[PDB]
Amino acid sequence: VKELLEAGVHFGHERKRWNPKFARYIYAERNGIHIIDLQKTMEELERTFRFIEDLAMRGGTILFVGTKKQAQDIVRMEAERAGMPYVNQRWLGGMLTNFKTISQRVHRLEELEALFASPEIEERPKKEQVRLKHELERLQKYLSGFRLLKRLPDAIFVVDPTKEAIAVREARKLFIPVIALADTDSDPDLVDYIIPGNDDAIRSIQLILSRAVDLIIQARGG
RNA sequence: CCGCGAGGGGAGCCCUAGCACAGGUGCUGCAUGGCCGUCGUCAGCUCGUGCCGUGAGGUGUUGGGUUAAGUCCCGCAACGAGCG
Repeated sequence: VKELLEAGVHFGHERKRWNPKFARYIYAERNGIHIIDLQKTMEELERTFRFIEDLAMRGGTILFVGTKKQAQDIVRMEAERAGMPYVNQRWLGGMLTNFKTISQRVHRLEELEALFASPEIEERPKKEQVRLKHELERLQKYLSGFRLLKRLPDAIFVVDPTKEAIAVREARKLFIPVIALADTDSDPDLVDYIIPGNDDAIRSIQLILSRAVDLIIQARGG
């Protein structure tokens, strides 16, 4: 799919906290706010979506990550709706530089899941019980999505890049493509495929991902 | 053990003379083992990988909350692990 001129959504976001480099991406100031040139955003999209389509049909993986409070619930949704891995709760230092060391935690989840189904439950101390029950809890928070990662992702779809600059930093050093729903406050110089756009607005993130995930699907053929 | 005997060599055991050596609570705990006192039953000491730093190093083990406790919670470039 391709989507309209639904301007009733990401006209602009940040005050004057911007990033000079972002200049190319803005229309003007109105009431002390930078307003993003959409005619342009469209030119970006037409590229960014071109990319993902390539990925989808090529059968790759894209990790969705956005730790912002607003996008929180929407990240979960969209990745879920897609055949994708996501990072909802919090981003852990190294889900890429230190993947192998992290993947070991996954296994922990894998291995605890088991015991909370086997006979060897209550049969053994109760102090440990809770001491384990807790471990699951926490794991099934952070790694809830991270679980689907068999190996390193072919791309990272980031929501607020300047907030996740870590996750970007990582990707940037492993040569993994970076997509982002960036705005005024970001430094485009590091997003492989940007999408100039308001983001704190649930209506923004909600649209950008929808059409993005929709695209992903129609690309695979379902 | 030997040819019947007489007696002859031999094992163990004994003394004598010489020898190898036995013995020494004789020095050195700054030459040592072991075992113990002690800070201290105090809550701490550290490692792998990741990341920071030219480096020595750092982060993690920190902060805010909590505990008898590095006991647990929230948070955080870290995620774990070991001795405790």
